[PDB]
Amino acid sequence: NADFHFSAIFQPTDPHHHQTEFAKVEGSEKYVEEVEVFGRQALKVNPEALTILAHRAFSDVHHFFRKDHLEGWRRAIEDPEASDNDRYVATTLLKNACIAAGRVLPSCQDTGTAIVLGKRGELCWTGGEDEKYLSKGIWNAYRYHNLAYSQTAALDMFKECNTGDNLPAQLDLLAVPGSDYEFLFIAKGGGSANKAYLYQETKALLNPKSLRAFIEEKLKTLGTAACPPYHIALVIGGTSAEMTMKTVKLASCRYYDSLPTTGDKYGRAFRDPEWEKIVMEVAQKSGIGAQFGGKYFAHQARVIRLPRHGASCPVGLAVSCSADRQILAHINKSGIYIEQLEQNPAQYLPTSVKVDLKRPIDKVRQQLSQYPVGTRVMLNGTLIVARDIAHAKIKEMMDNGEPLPEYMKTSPIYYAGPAKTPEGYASGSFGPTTAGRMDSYVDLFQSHGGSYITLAKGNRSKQVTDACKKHGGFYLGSIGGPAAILAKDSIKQVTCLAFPELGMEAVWKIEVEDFPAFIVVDDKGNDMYSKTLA
Amino acid sequence: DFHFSAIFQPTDPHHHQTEFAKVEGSEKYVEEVEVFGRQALKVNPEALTILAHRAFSDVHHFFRKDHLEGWRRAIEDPEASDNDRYVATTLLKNACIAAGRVLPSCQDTGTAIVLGKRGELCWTGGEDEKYLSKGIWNAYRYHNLAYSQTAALDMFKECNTGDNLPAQLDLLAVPGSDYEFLFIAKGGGSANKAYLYQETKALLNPKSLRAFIEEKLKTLGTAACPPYHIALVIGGTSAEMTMKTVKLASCRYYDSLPTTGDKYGRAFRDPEWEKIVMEVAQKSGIGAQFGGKYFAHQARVIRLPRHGASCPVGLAVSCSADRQILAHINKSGIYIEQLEQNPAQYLPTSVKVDLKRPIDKVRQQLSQYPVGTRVMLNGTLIVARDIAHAKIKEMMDNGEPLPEYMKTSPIYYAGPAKTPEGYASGSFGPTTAGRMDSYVDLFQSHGGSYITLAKGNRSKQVTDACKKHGGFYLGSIGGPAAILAKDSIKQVTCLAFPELGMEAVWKIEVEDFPAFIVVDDKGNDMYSKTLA
Ligand SMILES: O=C(O)/C=C/C(=O)O
Ligand code: SF4
Ligand code: SF4
Repeated sequence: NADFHFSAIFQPTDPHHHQTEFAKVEGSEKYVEEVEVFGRQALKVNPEALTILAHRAFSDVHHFFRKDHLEGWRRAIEDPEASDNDRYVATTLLKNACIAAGRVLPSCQDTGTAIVLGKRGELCWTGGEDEKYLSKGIWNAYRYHNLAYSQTAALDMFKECNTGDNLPAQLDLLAVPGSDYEFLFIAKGGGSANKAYLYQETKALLNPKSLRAFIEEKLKTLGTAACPPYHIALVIGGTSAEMTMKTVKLASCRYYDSLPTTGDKYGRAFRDPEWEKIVMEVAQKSGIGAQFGGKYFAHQARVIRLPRHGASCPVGLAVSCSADRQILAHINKSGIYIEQLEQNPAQYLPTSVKVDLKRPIDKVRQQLSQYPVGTRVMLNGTLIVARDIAHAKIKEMMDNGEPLPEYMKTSPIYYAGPAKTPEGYASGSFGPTTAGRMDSYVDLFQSHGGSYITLAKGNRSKQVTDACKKHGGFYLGSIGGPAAILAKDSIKQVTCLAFPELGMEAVWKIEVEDFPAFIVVDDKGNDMYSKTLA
Repeated sequence: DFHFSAIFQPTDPHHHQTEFAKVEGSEKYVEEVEVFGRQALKVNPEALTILAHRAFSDVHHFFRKDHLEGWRRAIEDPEASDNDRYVATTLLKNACIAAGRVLPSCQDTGTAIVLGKRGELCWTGGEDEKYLSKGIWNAYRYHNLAYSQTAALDMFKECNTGDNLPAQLDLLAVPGSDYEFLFIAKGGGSANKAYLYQETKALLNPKSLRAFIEEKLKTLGTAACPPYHIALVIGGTSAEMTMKTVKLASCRYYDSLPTTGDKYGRAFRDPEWEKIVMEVAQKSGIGAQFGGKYFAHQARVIRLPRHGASCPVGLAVSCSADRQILAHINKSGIYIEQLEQNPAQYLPTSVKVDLKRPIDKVRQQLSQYPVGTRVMLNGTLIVARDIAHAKIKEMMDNGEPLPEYMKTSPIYYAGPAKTPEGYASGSFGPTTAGRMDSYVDLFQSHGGSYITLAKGNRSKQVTDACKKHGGFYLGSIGGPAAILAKDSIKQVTCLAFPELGMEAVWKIEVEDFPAFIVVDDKGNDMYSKTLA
């Protein structure tokens, strides 16, 4: 008991998040009861309060965003240095927030995995069944709202099925001092969750030349498949891999913003605003921008430097996609407090080649070949919808003798999946999905008469541009993210066509009007991303 | 239509299959009480200090049964190569020196990792992290361990903490009144072999997955001191949830999980693919660091639920310094997992090289032998690792010449633990060679680093520099840090950068140092058959 000083790794100057605006659930003070046991102050919390909080959290988060997420779209619209595509995407996204704020449609069709970061106090007593009540609140949120069941169960190593409730949830409940119960609810979409990268580097990385080249290199690997502008988060170091990958996501959700900006002899975590700006240079000098070239590739950056083993240096990269969905909350003696989000997003709000898709496919391919890559396109016609699990069955068909089905050859293939349908609505949120995940099917399906035109979001591999030039194909790129405004304004009629047992991932025929898209990969060999990402 | 199903449903959550020993006189730190009809437990927070102290002390000297049962199996198996028996015997012998409680099992005493599960009605005062850190502080300060943590004064300026703090303190909230623990001393090498891959649906088929495992296992190489406890996790709710699950699988925390999934997407062990990984490991021929069958002790494959668009896969290993201890505090006191106190019950050609000659006279002798030749070094070694190279390259990048100590003796990539009383040195095992690969061609172009001594395979950029500059890379046995200090290392002297802890520059006098020629001056590599 001498030269010992304890210093926690994370020492935030606002641990209880006072800078965040909270709203109180009306009549929630009845779910708590202050008691005194062995001289210490405790809080008997009704476990039903965990169900109600998760319900309101995972409901109101799919319709609203924080200020700094909307302040990044408006900045992308008003900044002169933003490309004409930067303003177009940011306006289309900011408009999608207004349609989503109407509480009828979710902000994105990928309602995301239910993630809960709970911190139960030493003297906060709920009965122990915290997970069951929290899961019931998530179960209530996705069953009684126009959300989507996104979780895939594993019956064995390969046989899979959907759960039908967007469960199970990531329930990481921590033990903390005190008697209060603090939360951070996250609905992390699949695309952003897939752009969480772990690199195991060495001491040779720790110098301003190498680290900058590392950032230049790794930021391009994120690409546009996670619907930029991103909230880029970067963590250098850590006590373990999982501690690094957990810290980078909390940085993306902006949980560690109140951390100090200087380290010490005790190895405390700290934000580095110097290199937060250096990260903003790489993002803005990349020219990748808002999905289609420009300056605003990232809303903002968060860089956290952690302690590390003398032999270890794990670094973590992750982003928060355009569907920035996180909510802070806490339960105390005063009741249930939940973070307020911007209810009115319109206050942040201040040439196209009409393509007919009702013509023969080869007559539509001829029209698209008349224009170079980067051409703004407005689709009007029929689209076939199919994604990963639908593709997995058609290749399984062709691997046994069955031919490529006819519906793949008639209309452009729209890599997407619909959310649940509201009452009196033509469809729920029906935004595009990551294109690069179905890259392995392009050359095969094109060799059998179909998939000549594909419609999705995100850059694709070189194997697709090669397959498109050979078979005379195209890859159309929709605006990734605006799933709500595409459902209300653009999508007019939806009809399940094949594999109805697959839920949202079935084969759908949809009639579409005024669908924004860009020609990024043509039948000649050009790619709109080869300048920014290759 | 709501049914709650937790992701992890272990059939032995409290780890009854693990044998626990009670700290004598620990029942005074607990008191069973009854509050609002439910049973609670007042735990003195000083009990957290004693448990963490005892845990991080006895874990550097003893191992579990299945870790020692894997070395004995590697010695007795007929299909094991003569090198498989040699490494497993040298490691198993190293445990006997370490079981003496004077020397740690490995020079890398590892990062202090604690997975605590405090019950809803387990009361400690809230200072669990402080008291757990004090117990870790006592363990590494009052024992012959090593301070492995590096603080960050800014983005690049660094310094050591001098106490092996901070610790990874992951305290979870669980029902009940008990406080259950898992103490881990994760070494650097095994912690650097934690890999996160973002894969797709196209991976989920027996053809792709088997070849995927074949592909990624080669990346582990021998740089993490095999035989490994290979762990593989397919799926997860997030990257961090996957990387957490794979490490617990490496520490064998999820062994009591079911073996079948259900419509609720519960986690489960896949014994079918646990063997498939063991086939690839045994059919790889990489073996115990130098070719053979026993590349891995055992495998653990866990299949998690996943997003319909996500498929995170996790790869991690537990190195030869497999250090984990389970514990729990209840009304009866402090119970801590028993490790094998007597490891000897699991226990059933060299080119003598003089290193006292001029360096070029020692390089000439090594060129007479092919790769894979067993060598016994006898002479002087210069010790330098990651931070020393970063400072010496900084010297040569500003005008200062390559220092004299780099050019005189073979470069020993290692770092010593603290020295016991009346001892020549503490544990002084080798370190991962691949981390100093970026300095070979530079240092060899300026007259030094012609002979390097470490463990683990290196990149092709080093084999080119060795053939070009006429150099060698000697491969020590990775892991036996205690038996190398007692038997092989006879005299140690700090040479430069004494503020760097283990990563300082050391001059050591060495006798009978086992090593293997893996990279010669011709372009050959003994791992090109197994790892390329
Ligand atoms: O595992 C390593 O390579 C590091 C060993 C050390 O701390 O010297
Ligand atoms: S906005 Fe894009 S990245 Fe985010 S969840 Fe929706 S589709 Fe995925
Ligand atoms: S046994 Fe090898 S990998 Fe494990 S800590 Fe020691 S040196 Fe590192």
